Amino acid sequence: TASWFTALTQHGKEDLKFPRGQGVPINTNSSPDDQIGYYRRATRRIRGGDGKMKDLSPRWYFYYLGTGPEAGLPYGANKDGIIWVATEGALNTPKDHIGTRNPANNAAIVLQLPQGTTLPKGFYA
Ligand SMILES: O=c1ccn([C@@H]2O[C@H](COP(=O)(O)O)[C@@H](O)[C@H]2O)c(=O)[nH]1
Repeated sequence: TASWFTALTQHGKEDLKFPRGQGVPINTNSSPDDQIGYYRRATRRIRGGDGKMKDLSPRWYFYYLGTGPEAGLPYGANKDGIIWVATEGALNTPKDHIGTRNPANNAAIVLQLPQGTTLPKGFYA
């Protein structure tokens, strides 16, 4: 199981965060009640060439509230690597009817944000 969407990549040194009311990827199969979730940070490192580990740019993946690797965390719960996003008017209920993605059945939806959304500096898709 995986995120329904492709990642955001962090080039700066701050964690992801969105203005209140923006941040949820567009998904034409979801309703206005579903527009709420969290982004989870994913780290990666490689043997850097000098024999030492090299940290790569963190990526951040979105999961609907109540799904994914932190399916049990309630909205706004404070956990390192977890940041919360919601469209105004989204219901605060688990989205188990959307679930997570099986890569052996569906590729990721290309991540895109609703118009007028400001990504923090150093974050790109
Ligand atoms: O936190 C993560 C890491 C990978 N993925 C995606 O899951 C898929 C499989 O990743 P994996 O081979 O590293 O398990 C691939 O499409 C990744 O981009 C997530 O959805 N969330």
